[PDB]
Amino acid sequence: KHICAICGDRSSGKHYGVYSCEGCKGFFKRTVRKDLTYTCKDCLIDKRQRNRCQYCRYQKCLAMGMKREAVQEER
Amino acid sequence: MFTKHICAICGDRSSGKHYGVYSCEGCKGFFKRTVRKDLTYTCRDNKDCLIDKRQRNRCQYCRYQKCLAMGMKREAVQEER
DNA sequence: TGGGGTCAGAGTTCAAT
DNA sequence: ATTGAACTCTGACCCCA
Ligand SMILES: [Cl-]
Ligand SMILES: [Cl-]
Ligand SMILES: [Cl-]
Ligand SMILES: [Cl-]
Ligand SMILES: [Cl-]
Ligand SMILES: [K+]
Ligand SMILES: [K+]
Ligand SMILES: [K+]
Ligand SMILES: [K+]
Ligand SMILES: [Zn+2]
Ligand SMILES: [Zn+2]
Ligand SMILES: [Zn+2]
Ligand SMILES: [Zn+2]
Repeated sequence: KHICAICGDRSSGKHYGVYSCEGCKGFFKRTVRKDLTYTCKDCLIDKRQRNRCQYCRYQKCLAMGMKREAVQEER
Repeated sequence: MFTKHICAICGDRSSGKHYGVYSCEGCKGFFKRTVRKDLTYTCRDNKDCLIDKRQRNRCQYCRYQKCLAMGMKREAVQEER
């Protein structure tokens, strides 16, 4: 699948268990690494609006099956 | 089979010896790559970074010194086919 | 075996915002 | 600080004698 399951943008392969784009991959990574927590509870997450709501973007990452445990230690 | 051994370097599972030492597939691949390209690394800390399964990639310098300390032989790495 | 190889999916960088 | 396009590294899983 070459469509990001989260935002619908063109996809880069599987990442953390989900067909996703580099943006959603990088966003999920940073969210898990820094243990970040956001505040919005169901905004639209597509390509153009993906950055508009960090809370909803991260919730959808999880809802599409992204695995926190797949984010490794910073090297 | 993997029942018999663990990696002398990081403690992950091992199916046997590589370059002279019971090691996992990761430390095997890591040691090979380091030698093949003659890579030099640097440690940001005190040259005693903990090397286990979770932390092994966090300092390549320390991972490499431990490969040597445990007995891995650079000369066992062959030329790239 | 214990040498070899591959490449998906982890990693990172850094210009642009 | 944050994003994401475009890179490098890793290691599970193969191939052989
Ligand atoms: Cl080194
Ligand atoms: Cl370091
Ligand atoms: Cl560990
Ligand atoms: Cl990173
Ligand atoms: Cl490297
Ligand atoms: K492969
Ligand atoms: K690749
Ligand atoms: K860059
Ligand atoms: K890997
Ligand atoms: Zn996406
Ligand atoms: Zn929202
Ligand atoms: Zn190891
Ligand atoms: Zn170190």
